[PDB]
Amino acid sequence: KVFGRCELAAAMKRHGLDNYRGYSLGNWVCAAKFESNFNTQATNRNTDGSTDYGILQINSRWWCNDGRTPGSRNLCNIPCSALLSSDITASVNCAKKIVSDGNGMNAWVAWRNRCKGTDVQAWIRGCRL
Ligand SMILES: [Cl-]
Ligand SMILES: [Cl-]
Ligand SMILES: [Cl-]
Ligand SMILES: [Cl-]
Ligand code: NA
Ligand SMILES: [Ru+3]
Repeated sequence: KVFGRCELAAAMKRHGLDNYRGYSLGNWVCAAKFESNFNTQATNRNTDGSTDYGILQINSRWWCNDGRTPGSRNLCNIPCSALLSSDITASVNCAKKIVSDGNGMNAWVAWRNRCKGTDVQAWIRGCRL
C-alpha cells in the first residue's frame, strides 16, 4: 500500500506512535517519507547482505527473519514479509522496540540526516488528527 501523508499519520497515531519514546508524530511521518516514500512494500538491500523492509525499512540483521541474513537476529520475532503488509501493525510494534533500544530515532539514518532538528510538525500539517 502507498499511504497518503495524513492517512499514514492517522494510522501511526491509532497504533500508539504519537509521542512514543518522546517522538512526536511528525518525526515518525518524516522517517517513513524518507525511508519508504510511504510504501509498505519497499525493500532495499544493504551492503552487508541484510535487507530493509517496509514503511520504516526495518533491517533483517537484528529485527526480522528473511532466511538469508547470516548471523542475524529476529528480535521482533516476525518474518520480514509481515513488514510489507498494508496493515502497519507489525512495522509499528517492531519500530517501538527499535526506538527503545538506546539511540532513539537515530537508529534510522535517514531520520537522523533528513528529519532530526527540522520542522517535523510540517509533516502532519492539515491532517484531521
Ligand atoms: Cl510533530
Ligand atoms: Cl520467519
Ligand atoms: Cl493499519
Ligand atoms: Cl530519545
Ligand atoms: Na534476521
Ligand atoms: Ru490498524
